[PDB]
Amino acid sequence: DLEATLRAIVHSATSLVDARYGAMEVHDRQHRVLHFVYEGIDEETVRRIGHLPKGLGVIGLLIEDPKPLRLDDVSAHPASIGFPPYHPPMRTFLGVPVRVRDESFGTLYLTDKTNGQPFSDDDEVLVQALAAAAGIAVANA
Amino acid sequence: DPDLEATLRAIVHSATSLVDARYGAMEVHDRQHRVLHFVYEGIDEETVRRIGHLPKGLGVIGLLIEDPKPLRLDDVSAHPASIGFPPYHPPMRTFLGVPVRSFGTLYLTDKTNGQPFSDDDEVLVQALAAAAGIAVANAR
Ligand code: HEM
Ligand code: HEM
Repeated sequence: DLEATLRAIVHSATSLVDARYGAMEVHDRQHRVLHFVYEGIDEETVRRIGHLPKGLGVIGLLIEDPKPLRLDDVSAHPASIGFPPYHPPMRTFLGVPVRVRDESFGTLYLTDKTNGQPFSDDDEVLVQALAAAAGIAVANA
Repeated sequence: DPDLEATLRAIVHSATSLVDARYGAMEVHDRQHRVLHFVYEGIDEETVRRIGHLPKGLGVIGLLIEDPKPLRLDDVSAHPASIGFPPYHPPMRTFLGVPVRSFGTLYLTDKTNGQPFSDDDEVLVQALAAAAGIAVANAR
């Protein structure tokens, strides 16, 4: 039920900022993954990847210190861990925390803006707003 | 609900800045149409004090509440449902309003280039309103 809500927010973000891929992870205070929702990857590829993210690399960075982050090439970030086998290669990156004041619960993130360009300042503002709505949904589950 | 309040203010702020509106507001109501939340941007405290009473959601805003559908207007005061601005309320012309869904209305006025709001503006603002709907629906 919560996941369907989170899935709508991802869908809205992905569509509005013209991203090829979008996802949201929600974690407990031990930073164990509770929910993982996404758009842009089909089921056969998901099976081939074979395991859910644990929130490492750049996502781990966002989980460690929740702050908006935009990168031209996520794989060049020093915190990058690299993609697992069969995971689509992704380059441009936009990530923002899913939170309320007292607490950060997760990360909403988008990759590979379909115009081949980096995500914009407006993209970031837009996704922060949708993330805030998601934060309310999570804090109230 | 501080958290909800903060989210609705961020959503109004994002809508207002993203479509370059001079003014932005959101009203939230129950099914009896009493005002639960009213959030706004672009008017200073001194002017708010002069206006005095909060909107009851009448005129064109009332229309959006009764029949929830996006509405873009070149001149809000020329709409036949228009009730007019109260004393000391800034006059406003161009208008973009969309239902928050329906729990309310997100609306913007006076795009700063003087032009009507665009199709893209409407799409952007309806998405933000949908987000506000989620925030409200998952409140308190
Ligand atoms: C569809 C939207 C998706 C996006 C935008 C996305 C994005 C990313 C990013 C940015 C990284 C970090 C790369 C780095 O730090 O070098 C990553 C890693 C990873 N991804 Fe995805 N991914 C998506 C889908 C998926 C899916 C569907 C799965 C599995 C079911 C998955 C599993 C993983 C795993 C296992 C890692 C390794 C790090 C970790 O375990 O957290 N991803 N992804
Ligand atoms: C800052 C963003 C604001 C916007 C975009 C906005 C927009 C509008 C518009 C377009 C109308 C005319 C409706 C019609 O003629 O049918 C209206 C009416 C009205 N406004 Fe505002 N307004 C804003 C702020 C405020 C504030 C701060 C107050 C009071 C403190 C206020 C109080 C009222 C009242 C009392 C009415 C008469 C109708 C009603 O009660 O709903 N407005 N508003």
